Amino acid sequence: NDSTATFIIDGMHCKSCVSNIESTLSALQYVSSIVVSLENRSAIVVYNASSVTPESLRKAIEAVSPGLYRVSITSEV
Ligand SMILES: [Cu+]
Repeated sequence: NDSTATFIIDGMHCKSCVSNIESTLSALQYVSSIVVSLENRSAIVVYNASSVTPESLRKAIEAVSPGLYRVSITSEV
């Protein structure tokens, strides 16, 4: 059973950006589903996390618009 995280990407006005980001999220060597939301500001992913930093996947956002996208994470570490 997997760790489902949400990253809330307040990036641009469209937030279309999320799926551009999902392409990175859904390519990592530890993930079983990609589940983003663009009209909103959401990127959701099924993957391996807890005793390893979930903030890993945040770098997908940070690499397309560093210092810009207000991405907020559901985590506990
Ligand atoms: Cu956008």
